Amino acid sequence: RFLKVKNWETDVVLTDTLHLKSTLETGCTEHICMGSIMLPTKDQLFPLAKEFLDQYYSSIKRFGSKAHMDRLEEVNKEIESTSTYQLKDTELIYGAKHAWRNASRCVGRIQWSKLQVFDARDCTTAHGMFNYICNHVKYATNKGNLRSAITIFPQRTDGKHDFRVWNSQLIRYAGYKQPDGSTLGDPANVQFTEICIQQGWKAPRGRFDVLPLLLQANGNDPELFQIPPELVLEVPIRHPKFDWFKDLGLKWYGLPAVSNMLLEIGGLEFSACPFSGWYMGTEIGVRDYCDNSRYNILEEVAKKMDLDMRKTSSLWKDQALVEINIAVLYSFQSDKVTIVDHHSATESFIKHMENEYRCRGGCPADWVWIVPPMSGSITPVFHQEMLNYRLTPSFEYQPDPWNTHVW
Amino acid sequence: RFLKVKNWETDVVLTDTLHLKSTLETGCTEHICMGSIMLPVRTKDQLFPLAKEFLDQYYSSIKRFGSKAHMDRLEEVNKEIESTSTYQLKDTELIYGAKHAWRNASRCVGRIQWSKLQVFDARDCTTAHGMFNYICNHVKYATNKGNLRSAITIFPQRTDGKHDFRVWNSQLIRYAGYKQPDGSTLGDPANVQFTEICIQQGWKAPRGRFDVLPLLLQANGNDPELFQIPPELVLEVPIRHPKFDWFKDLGLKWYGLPAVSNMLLEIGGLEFSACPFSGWYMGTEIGVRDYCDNSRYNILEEVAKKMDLDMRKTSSLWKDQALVEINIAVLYSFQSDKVTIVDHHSATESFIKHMENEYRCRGGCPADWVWIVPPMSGSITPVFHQEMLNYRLTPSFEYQPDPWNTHVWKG
Ligand code: HEM
Ligand code: HEM
Ligand SMILES: CNCc1cc(C#N)cc(OCc2ccc3ccc(N)nc3c2)c1
Ligand SMILES: CNCc1cc(C#N)cc(OCc2ccc3ccc(N)nc3c2)c1
Ligand SMILES: C[C@H](O)[C@H](O)[C@H]1CNc2nc(N)[nH]c(=O)c2N1
Ligand SMILES: C[C@H](O)[C@H](O)[C@H]1CNc2nc(N)[nH]c(=O)c2N1
Ligand SMILES: [Zn+2]
Repeated sequence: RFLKVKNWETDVVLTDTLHLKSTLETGCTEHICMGSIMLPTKDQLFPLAKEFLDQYYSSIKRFGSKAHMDRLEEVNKEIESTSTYQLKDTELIYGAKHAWRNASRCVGRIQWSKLQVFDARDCTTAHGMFNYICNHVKYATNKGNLRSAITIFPQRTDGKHDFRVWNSQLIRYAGYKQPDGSTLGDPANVQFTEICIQQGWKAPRGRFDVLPLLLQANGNDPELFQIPPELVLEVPIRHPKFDWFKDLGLKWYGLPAVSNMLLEIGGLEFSACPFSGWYMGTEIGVRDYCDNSRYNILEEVAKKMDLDMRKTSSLWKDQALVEINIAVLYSFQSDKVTIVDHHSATESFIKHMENEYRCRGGCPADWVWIVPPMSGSITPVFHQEMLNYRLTPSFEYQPDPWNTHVW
Repeated sequence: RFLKVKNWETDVVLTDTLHLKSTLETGCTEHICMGSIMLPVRTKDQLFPLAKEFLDQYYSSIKRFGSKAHMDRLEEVNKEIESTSTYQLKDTELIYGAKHAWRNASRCVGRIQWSKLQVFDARDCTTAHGMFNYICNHVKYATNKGNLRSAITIFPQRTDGKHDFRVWNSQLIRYAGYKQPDGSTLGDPANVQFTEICIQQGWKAPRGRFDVLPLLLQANGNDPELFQIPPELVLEVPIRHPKFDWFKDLGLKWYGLPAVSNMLLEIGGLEFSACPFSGWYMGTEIGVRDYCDNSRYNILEEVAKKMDLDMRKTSSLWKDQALVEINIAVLYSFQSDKVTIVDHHSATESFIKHMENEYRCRGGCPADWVWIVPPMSGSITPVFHQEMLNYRLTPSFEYQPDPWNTHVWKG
């Protein structure tokens, strides 16, 4: 029950003990592996608090200390009285960094300890949320020299007073359904582009309209806000070889800022915790541009390359996919916006794995998500066995607000 | 219990009921997923229920469940077991068995073809020379002058585990690999260890970059013997590129017949330790893995160089670019020579259709996403977006230890 993992490219074997700390459940059994599935009170709360504080106080080398026991007592009393508890700033920052550290699907985790945590637990209104969010966006963007950040809004109370960012990311392009049949802009956000409009948003109906923020405070009706255009760093996409590439009329935003997840720390639930780092190239060029249910521009590109698009056997899609991804990187690098290629990021992750096994006893990792969506086996992670398990603190999926919101 | 899988590109949902028939274990638990881990003498005690489960399946398939033919067969197997401590499959059962082991192979993307398998019954074989003969005929039939035909040859089942039949090669056709004293490797690095064994057994190695390895064959638990496959039976394809004319000068070729020979076939508790099987290649097996894995021929750099690519920074995607051209070349050469091959877009698309058809008619299709998704261009193939359930059904193909690690030497 002390498990080993092998890298088949290098024969390096690591031994995992960290998994024995794990608490939550995978969805798998002895009889069935669900590794490729996308999604899996007072008495409940105190053991959850205890586990977290034990982790926290061990990490600062004061396990079994006055301070530790005192803090344990104080939280215990606050729970019994208030039916919840409040985290100290130091605990909050610790919890946030470890939620990222524990994200088994994140390839970018080597950077986990350098996260800028913004405490937004004093926020009361959507206008406040907006202000906190603009500050996040401007700080994280940093004129192209990106910095990882998370902004944490007040924690859940009774599920009727939830703070929520309705957007899936702070910055995303609209998608509008055309009468001619297809789809203009980003098909992923068609339902959301609608709700914004269904709420008052005047859509320029372009291919790349930055969506408004739809912010929800204390459980009230969400409100639209337009992010100041000068806070939205965008990169026009050109190819370092194909001069016709620019005419495609493509651009993307610099800041990937996921806003729909739930942060769990010591039993406490933060339903609104937008976080951001910087892009791996393939996220945009492979998935965003080339997924069928997204921008799906592959055909257009191959056409302009004049490739034999007659038989799949010519691998025109593969050839085009590469060039597109070359362009994304080139463009971002040219405009001095932080981006990482999949080779660099996966090599970084192997090292990070090494570090975590060495200093922590393991590193939970979801191979299905860690291996990039192109050129899989020529990246070192493909040949790396990984053990997937759920540690806490964590980022969790949560239901879409518009299915839950008691209007 | 019913389980649902979702294709996130088409929103198509399928319902699995077949996972209930699952017997073996996955390696996973409620607290840990081992989905990316590469690897996961029987007694009369535990043998009859395994026979029975298989015979129940077999007789259901032919719609004679509960028939007198069914009941008598069960009886016959039972007496034979408790009398002889094992049993013999009928030809019909053996053929069904082999096909279903392939059908159940969760890591195999080519399973649309499962019902079209040529089963060669080699259970009357007694010596390595006889093995060589059966294997020669397999290769000849399977190759069919480039028009490949799926086939499997099944040698006698295990008895006491002391008289095992084994093919010591990992595949029937594979290239030698030679560790040089300077640390560099000549030929296929994957085959270095096996190559050394062959040489030690008396193989006279030509020491080239593409030497077809001899067959090393063990019958009835005796020491293995060397055999050279007749070269006119080994179909090979020179690799060239449809636009790059220097590509031929790399000196590359590959063999046309992928024929895996080191797995164990399990049918109704019986273990067939020698059961070589073959289909035809998906292009990326050769082009991505065989040529471009760092631990294999590893030709990305030389190809990148001849392409004059920006090789100073990985963000130029010179590795990605070279990889695609090599795979174009592999596919081109095979089609040009009329040797059966399938590209990864075609194969994955076929798999989705197969999988849907299997859910509908069988109640499921066990699949290992980690292996099903191609090693290049993952998300632009439809399997990437397909949720899959992995579980182990029998009959099945299983890993087994390398024979040089377990073999008791006679001399
Ligand atoms: C700093 C550079 C970062 C890089 C290069 C990076 C990279 C990635 C990539 C490529 C994915 C797969 C995304 C997809 O396919 O949709 C991912 C997933 C994820 N990332 Fe990171 N990331 C970074 C920073 C962060 C930060 C700061 C956090 C949180 C504070 C984070 C948390 C996560 C989580 C929770 C997932 C999985 C979400 C899910 O389960 O769907 N990442 N990351
Ligand atoms: C006819 C054309 C076939 C194609 C195109 C095909 C395709 C593939 C591919 C690409 C793999 C992954 C191999 C790797 O990456 O190492 C695989 C795995 C596998 N195939 Fe098929 N296959 C075919 C026929 C067959 C046949 C005839 C059998 C047996 C009768 C079979 C049984 C298996 C098994 C057991 C695995 C898993 C190997 C493992 O677990 O290590 N396949 N297949
Ligand atoms: C449509 N994809 C599924 C998905 C769902 C959810 C949710 N809920 C979050 C997701 O987040 C992906 C993610 C998260 C954090 C990131 C940080 C940096 C970065 N470059 N990409 C990053 C990507 C993805
Ligand atoms: C070292 N690579 C991992 C591996 C291990 C073993 C074993 N034991 C078998 C393997 O078989 C892969 C396989 C099996 C059957 C195939 C049939 C056709 C085909 N084109 N490829 C096919 C590939 C692979
Ligand atoms: C560690 C990992 O499971 C291992 O490298 C696997 C990944 N997926 C694979 N998929 C296929 N088809 N063939 C392989 O050899 C592998 N290797
Ligand atoms: C079906 C499968 O679970 C789904 O397509 C997953 C596969 N792997 C992925 N990997 C990453 N990094 N991101 C994804 O969205 C997905 N999608
Ligand atoms: Zn699992």
